Amino acid sequence: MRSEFASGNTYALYVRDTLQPGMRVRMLDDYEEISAGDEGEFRQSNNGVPPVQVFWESTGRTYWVHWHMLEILGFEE
Repeated sequence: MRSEFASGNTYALYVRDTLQPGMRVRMLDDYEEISAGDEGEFRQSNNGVPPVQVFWESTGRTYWVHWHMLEILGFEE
């Protein structure tokens, strides 16, 4: 996947730059309460660590997700 990078942390970096509050996201991996295919919006992130604050639409819950499992659907505007 895009996390193809050696540790995949570069992917976290790549996405973090473009993922600003308002960029829509899709859950690419299935994890805990969240399920693969869930779609949501990027509210905010912790600018240096994996935890990202995303609001998932289909569930209706805000969750701290992981950069490497986020599919970008941004530029919706």
